[PDB]
Amino acid sequence: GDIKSVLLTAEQIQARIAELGEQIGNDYRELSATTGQDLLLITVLKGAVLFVTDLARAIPVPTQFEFMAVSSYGSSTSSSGVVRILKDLDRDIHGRDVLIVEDVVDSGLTLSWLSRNLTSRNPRSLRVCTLLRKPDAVHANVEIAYVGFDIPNDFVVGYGLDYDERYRDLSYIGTLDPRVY
Amino acid sequence: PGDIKSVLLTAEQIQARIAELGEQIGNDYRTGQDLLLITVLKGAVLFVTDLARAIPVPTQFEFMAVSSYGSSTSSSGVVRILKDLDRDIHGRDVLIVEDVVDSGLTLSWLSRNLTSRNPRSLRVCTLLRKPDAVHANVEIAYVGFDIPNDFVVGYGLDYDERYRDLSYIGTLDP
Amino acid sequence: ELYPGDIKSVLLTAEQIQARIAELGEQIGNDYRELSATTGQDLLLITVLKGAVLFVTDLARAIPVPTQFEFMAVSSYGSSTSSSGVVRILKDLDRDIHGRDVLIVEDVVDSGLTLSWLSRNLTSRNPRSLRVCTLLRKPDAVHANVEIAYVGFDIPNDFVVGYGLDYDERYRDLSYIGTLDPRVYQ
Amino acid sequence: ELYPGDIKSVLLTAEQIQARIAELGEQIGNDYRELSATTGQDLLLITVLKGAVLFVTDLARAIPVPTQFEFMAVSSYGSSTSSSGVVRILKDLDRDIHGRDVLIVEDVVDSGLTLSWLSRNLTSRNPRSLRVCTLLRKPDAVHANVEIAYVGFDIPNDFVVGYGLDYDERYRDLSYIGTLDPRVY
Ligand SMILES: Nc1nc2c(ncn2[C@@H]2CNC[C@@H]2OCP(=O)(O)O)c(=O)[nH]1
Ligand SMILES: Nc1nc2c(ncn2[C@@H]2CNC[C@@H]2OCP(=O)(O)O)c(=O)[nH]1
Ligand SMILES: Nc1nc2c(ncn2[C@@H]2CNC[C@@H]2OCP(=O)(O)O)c(=O)[nH]1
Ligand SMILES: Nc1nc2c(ncn2[C@@H]2CNC[C@@H]2OCP(=O)(O)O)c(=O)[nH]1
Ligand SMILES: [Mg+2]
Ligand SMILES: [Mg+2]
Ligand SMILES: [Mg+2]
Ligand SMILES: [Mg+2]
Ligand SMILES: [Mg+2]
Ligand SMILES: [Mg+2]
Ligand SMILES: [Mg+2]
Ligand SMILES: [Mg+2]
Repeated sequence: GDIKSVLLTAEQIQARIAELGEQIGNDYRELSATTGQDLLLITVLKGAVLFVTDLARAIPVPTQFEFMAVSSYGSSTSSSGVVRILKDLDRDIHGRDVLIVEDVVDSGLTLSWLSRNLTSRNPRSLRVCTLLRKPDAVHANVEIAYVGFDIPNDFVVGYGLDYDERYRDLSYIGTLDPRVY
Repeated sequence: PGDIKSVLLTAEQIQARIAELGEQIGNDYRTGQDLLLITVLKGAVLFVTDLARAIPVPTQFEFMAVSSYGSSTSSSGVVRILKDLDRDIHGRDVLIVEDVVDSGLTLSWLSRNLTSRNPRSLRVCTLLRKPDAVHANVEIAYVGFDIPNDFVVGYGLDYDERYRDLSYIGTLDP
Repeated sequence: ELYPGDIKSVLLTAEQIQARIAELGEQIGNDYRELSATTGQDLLLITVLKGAVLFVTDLARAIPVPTQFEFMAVSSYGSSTSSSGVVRILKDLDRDIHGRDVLIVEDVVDSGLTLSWLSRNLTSRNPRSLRVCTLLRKPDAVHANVEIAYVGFDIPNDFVVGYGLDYDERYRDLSYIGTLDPRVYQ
Repeated sequence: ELYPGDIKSVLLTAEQIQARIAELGEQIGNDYRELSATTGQDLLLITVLKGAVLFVTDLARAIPVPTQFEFMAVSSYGSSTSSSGVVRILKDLDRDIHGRDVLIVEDVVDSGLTLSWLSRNLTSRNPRSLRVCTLLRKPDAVHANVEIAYVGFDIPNDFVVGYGLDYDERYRDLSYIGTLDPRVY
């Protein structure tokens, strides 16, 4: 069982993803025309891989994929969000129109740090699209242009999100019964 | 946009088989811990996301990034690992999820590589199978669709990192 | 001896290199002879693989204060690396450099483009201090805008190999630095 | 001097280490002499970061035949690393070793599990040859099943630091190899 409640059903998620796709799509409409390049989705492994595969199919504009793998350092990652790069971008993003695809944004320390990092590669444009936004996503030195859902503070799992590498494969997002934590 | 010459399999055709072998895979794996899907970036991310939701038993994700050496990865297997597995797979029930198997040289090497980590079991599930999965020799337990010898794109598959985001698989016009 | 015919002329002898490194060791040592007390942490040598491995191993032994190693591996992106300096990271630092006194150890600074990007990358991790120590500096480093506190040798614009420096992964194991005969170029 | 009151005793001095490497180099050089002729490629030194970095820089300078460098970076998975030797690859070889004459350069061989795992891994890339040279060998390496062609010193089982070898990332920069005062652990 260990699912205490269903926060967001599969139907609700896929409905808003098609919604975000249209919005993102017309904002970057005319890209493949003016620049000749596609909208580039950058995703940090691995909580947002389910989201990015669905989102890209919802975007009515040519879309490329790019993945990063990162790892925490320890006692200061929780303070500055500086994170270890295990897998960098395969391609350069110079003069590219880049959209960071996130699963959740809470502290936003890491996202803030990633933004500054990707900025140093000098892209043509850069903003963030998150599926879920927690109450305290108001701090984080980073503006989010696209938000899927504004969710409560309690820990959620499903649809890419995990607890000890579990529950990622669920089509819905929900909360765990505290007996598992 | 006038570059796709042929559509091989529509989005509906794809989702059906995935739900099919997904139920098939789920029953075969119905150790005490979850089934582990391993994918090599980037071509099979759309397949592994859809597949995992189709497999009716608990399923975990793990990704590898690899790179070519050139005159030998052409010659045979052995690729450069850019990103290794996050966790050790000893005693795990592992399913290699690939997009397409052609020469199968890279697949042959990874299988031999992943075997050395002592998994409890190791099988392969590919969405597409080209002319010649006969030439190589890793037992592919699951095949979505066996396709002819022409270059395909779509549904995660690319040509110079394009056309990955398309919901269907098709053929390119030169 | 090792590579008959490919080395046109010797630029820096093994003894020349070692003497300068012993000098660099004392100078750096005096500049950081304070860290054990005040900060409590060791001088951290960050080196990008792999032209400067021979240099950093000799240098670390020539520095009379406690010294730690960190290695990075990077890769070129293409014409973008040669324009902005941005490189693909293949191997990052094992540990965060927050509040650490950091000394970048380089083999050669020419255009200095990748060094510039790297230093900006490392600074964003808020080290306590950050400086650069190169073995060789070439004339085009004048237009690089990276400040180098420690320079082993200023040399001409000719292409050199030896002491960690390569051409197609060769000549790194030479105890001395020299120039290549054009028979090797083409 | 460098670490005032941390080193209990000196096991191997700098001069002793350099003297031993010099013979190792010439020995390896004699065995790989007909390389620049027969195959026409250089002896390839492969080192896992980062305990053996000082050793390979000196060794490559002590070997009288052309040698190239290759570096790997690995991480521990956990208890499986300590049982099977299998490690996470953080940094792989830059070039393929197909048809290469490869010498794995190690700092210390104790259990030899990761070394054994590495050997089998590199063997699968079809090298022309593959051997192991380590600076130090401990008594428990006899239980290891990997063959070691070249050994600098056989030492006791005591934990040593210096010359690349560490304790919590310190003492790598020592030119000598010594034993730690338990007032450090
Ligand atoms: N699966 C799951 N993970 C969560 C949740 N909230 C925080 N996290 C994670 C905590 N560390 C990273 C990640 O949040 C991203 P960040 O804004 O940088 O703090 C959650 O509800 N579900
Ligand atoms: N997008 C797309 N790529 C293809 C196709 N056939 C081969 N490929 C690729 C060529 N290099 C690797 C990959 O498959 C060969 P393998 O090593 O056996 O896995 C194809 O129909 N479409
Ligand atoms: N072996 C050897 N390599 C060299 C030489 N000059 C430049 N290089 C290298 C060219 N790519 C990196 C390195 O230049 C450093 P930088 O231009 O500042 O980024 C040289 O004389 N010998
Ligand atoms: N600094 C230092 N490290 C040591 C020592 N003995 C073992 N080690 C290490 C323990 N983990 C890796 C290495 O052992 C090599 P192996 O057991 O063959 O795989 C030692 O005397 N000093
Ligand atoms: Mg995320
Ligand atoms: Mg997680
Ligand atoms: Mg594939
Ligand atoms: Mg492809
Ligand atoms: Mg350099
Ligand atoms: Mg070089
Ligand atoms: Mg070792
Ligand atoms: Mg250590």
